[PDB]
Order: sequence, then C-alpha cells, then structure tokens
Amino acid sequence: APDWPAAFVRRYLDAGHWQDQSFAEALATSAARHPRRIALCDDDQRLSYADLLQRCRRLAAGLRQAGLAHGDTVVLHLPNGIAFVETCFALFQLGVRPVLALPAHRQHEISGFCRFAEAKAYIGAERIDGFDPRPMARELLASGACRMALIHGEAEAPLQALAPLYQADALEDCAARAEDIACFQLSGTPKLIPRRHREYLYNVRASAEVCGFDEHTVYLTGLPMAHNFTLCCPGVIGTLLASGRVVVSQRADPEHCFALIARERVTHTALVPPLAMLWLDAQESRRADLSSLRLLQVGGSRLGSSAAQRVEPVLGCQLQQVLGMAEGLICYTRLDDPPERVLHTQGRPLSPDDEVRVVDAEGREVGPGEVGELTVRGPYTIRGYYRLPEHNAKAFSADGFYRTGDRVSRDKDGYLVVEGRDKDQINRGGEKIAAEEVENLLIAHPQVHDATVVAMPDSLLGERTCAFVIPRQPAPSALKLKQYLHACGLAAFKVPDRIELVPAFPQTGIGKISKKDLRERLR
Ligand SMILES: Nc1ncnc2c1ncn2[C@@H]1O[C@H](COS(=O)(=O)NC(=O)c2ccccc2O)[C@@H](O)[C@H]1O
Repeated sequence: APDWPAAFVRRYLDAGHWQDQSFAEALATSAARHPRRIALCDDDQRLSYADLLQRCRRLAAGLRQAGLAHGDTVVLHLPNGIAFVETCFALFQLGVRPVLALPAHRQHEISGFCRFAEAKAYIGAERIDGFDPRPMARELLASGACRMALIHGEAEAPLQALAPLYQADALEDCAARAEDIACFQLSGTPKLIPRRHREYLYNVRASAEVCGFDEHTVYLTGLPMAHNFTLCCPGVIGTLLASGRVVVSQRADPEHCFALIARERVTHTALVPPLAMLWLDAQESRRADLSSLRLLQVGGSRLGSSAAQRVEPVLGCQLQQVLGMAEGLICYTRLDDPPERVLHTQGRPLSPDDEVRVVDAEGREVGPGEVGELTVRGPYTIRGYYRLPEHNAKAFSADGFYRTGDRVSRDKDGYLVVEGRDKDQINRGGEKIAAEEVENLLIAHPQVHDATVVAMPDSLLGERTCAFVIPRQPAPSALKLKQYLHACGLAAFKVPDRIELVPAFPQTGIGKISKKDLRERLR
C-alpha cells in the first residue's frame, strides 16, 4: 500500500483538499443536517437519514460481535440495494475495509479477492445478477479463502445470515482515521485499489460541486453501486453527503428505469455509452414522463458526438461526459460548458492539483492536440496498487505518475479527448485509423443502434479493420453501410474491411464493450 510523499500530503492539506473526517463521520454529519429526509428508496422500503444511520450503527455492532475488527478486510459482493449502503457504512465505522466486488464477478474473481486481501469474510446475497453465490460461498469457506460468509437472505449453514446482526444495539464509536484505507476499489483478475478516506472524500465532495448536487438531487443508480462512477463521481455517496435521495435499481433497461424516473422524480443518473444508447432508442417506453431528469452523466467509454447530440432533444436533460478511472483522475465537462466541449470531449480534470502528462512511446511529452498515453498524478490518484510492488514498478513512473494505458489528446483549454486504449489502436498498412471516428459515423446512421471497430490480423497490411454493428430494423447490409460511409466523406482506407451485423456485443462487468473479446473472436 504505497502512500503520497510528504510534500504532496502537505500541499493537499494546505490546499484544503484533504479534510479530517472519515466516511462514517461524513454520513453522520449529513444525517444530522436532515434526519427525517428520505435518503434511500427501493421498491418498497424508504429510509430516512436517521434510520439509515441507526441501522448502520446496529449492523456495525453486529459485525463486530461476529469477529470483524479494525484493519480487517472483507469481500463485499452485493446487488444494488439498501443492504449495500448499510453494509458499506457499517464497515467504514468499524475500520473494516471492503473489497468492492462487482455483481458480474464470479468464483475466479471472488476467490482471488478473498485470498489476495486475506479477507476475514465474504458478504453476499441469496442472489446477484442472476447468479446464486451460495455454493461458491461454501467452497470459499471449505478452501480457506475466507473465514466467514455472511448472506443477506436465506442460506444453509455453514453460511451465516446477515439480517440478525441488525438486531444489535447501535455502536456509537468510530474506529476509522481519515488517513486510513477506507476500501479497496477494483481496476477495470482486477487489481486492488487502496482508497483512503480523506482523498476519496475529496473525490466525492468536489465531484458533487462540479455536478451541482444539492438537497434536491434524486440520484438513480444506473450502474453497479460498487463501481467508482456510481459510488463517488459523485454517485451514491455524493448524493448522501449532499443530503439528496438515492433511488436504487438492479436494472438499467429503459422500460424499468423510465418508469422509476416517473415514479420517484429522478433528477440525476450515470450510464456507460451502451446503456445510454438503449435509452436514446427506447420507443414506447419514452411515453414515460422524464420531465424530472436534469443531468445524464455518461462515461466509462467514449460517447460519440452523434449519440451525445441526441441526449437533450430526446431526454430533455443536460449531458455531462465523464472520463474516469478507479485509480484516480476524473475529468468532467462542466454544467456551463458550450456544446463543442460537451459533444466532443470527455471533460477536464476535477482538481486544480491533478497533474496530467500526455507522452509518446519514449516518455516525451507530445505537442498540443497530439495523441499520446495519458499519465497523471494528483490528490486522489493512488501511488500504487495494494501489495503489488512488482506490477507497481511498471504501472507508475519514478516520479509517481500513473500510466493509464489510454490514448488521449488535449484541446486548447485543457479538455481531454479519448481515442481509446493503447491496445485498441489500428494500423492498416502503415495508415493509422481512429476507431472512434468510424464508430461515430456509423452510429449516426438511422438503422444503426451501436457500432464498434477493431483490428484483425492480415498478412499483407498487418492489420485490417472489422466493424461490429447492432442494427435496428430494417437492418442495412454491410455493403449499404460501406456506401453510407463513402457518402459521408470518410477516407477510403478508413472504411472497414469487414462489417459484421450482430444483435449484441460482448460486455465487461459494468456494461462496456469488450474489444478484447471481439479481437480474440476474429483470430
Ligand atoms: N469518457 C471515457 N471515454 C473513453 N474512455 C473512458 C472514459 N471513461 C473511462 N474510460 C476508460 O475506462 C478506464 C477506467 O475504467 S474504470 O476503472 O472502470 N472507471 C471508469 O470507467 C470511471 C468512469 C467514470 C467515473 C469514474 C470511473 O472510475 C479508463 O482508463 C479508460 O480506459
């Protein structure tokens, strides 16, 4: 667990970025401001700030009685829900660090997380993302992967029930210091990202300012709450610390979510592009009343200008583009930015002390507007992954810059434009091709729902291109789309060598497209 050198600590405290409260103290402060206001809602249950705080304290007492102590680690694998929030904040109070596993994670990942972190417990549910994790949890215990397995819901011994632990008398003490690790986030087997209370609260508080969160923010969880976008950018925690209300959802389909928005008067949410595409193309479901919606954050992957330009007309809300990473840096377009920035950039950095360097293969800083590897250090960017000295020696420069693996350029005013991952690059007979440019043209096509362009081996040109396209009916042929690209003025060498009409793309844990999976499919 590498830390910030002393010069940086001192400057981030002097700047006022790092304050002296833990997550638990911060929620308690917010609760005290508005104790009866509804803080969380699910399909039936609604908790006031004061009821949430008390339940968290009661769960904390129960977890302590069950053996969880300050400095312990747990693997937290729960669907979106009230239990996720309660359990997180109870662990924050106790100084117990949760590994924030995603709903899509399975035994390979879960086992690795328990083992690598030496978790005392796995905390899970009777069901998650269509998966029954209780067999796995039994094997975790049988193999020594963790000591204990708590299940919210029904489960057979040797698994233990989480609900009885809420019956304890409320623990009133906090064991967490602002400089301690609060939780382990996960890289997008995922690496463990040690996030500390004071820096990750800076992340939350400043994001909430930039995104205009306030007492009236009604935040819908469009993504897994474990994920950093959903949790802190500004996320669920930004909503709670602004004294807003969080509306939980275990699904992001526009059918369900549009009705929730109407029911709860949702004002804010966050999505990855593929989900935003579904919301933009939702047909009869758009009969819903979405008048309450004020801000749609889109991030995780680039939202091209063809799609971005449809957000305000179709949904009636402002768009914000978010370039983010669990390791640190967040860039945001700002709520008062002109369209040219919101449609065509992925934001500018959150903190004045975020230090960004775009560098070529040699480590040279590129010229302005030129494309290079994004690297960065700053007041909420880690200095290394948890207990990973050998990987850390490659992933961080000697002066402490995190090497993101993304290819970006910068515009005149500091805004980042993401070309994609280093591994997404296409070189077609020595001509370079920016997938995003071709993807954005195809996505503008009226019978194209989404598109993704990747590299395939070729003996003569080294690489050719293949575009995967989800049609909307009536679906165009590959030949019609090649002609449509031509009529748009796309350079000939950039027209995909191959276009695959398909109903869906493989997806990552939170819904991003897996170009790795596509590129392994081709070869
Ligand atoms: N607007 C964008 N345009 C192009 N690419 C983007 C991108 N936003 C992310 N990426 C890619 O996603 C990696 C990080 O992924 S992440 O840890 O899961 N966390 C997130 O995505 C995340 C998103 C929002 C807020 C907090 C977060 O933590 C990045 O290095 C980069 O490759």
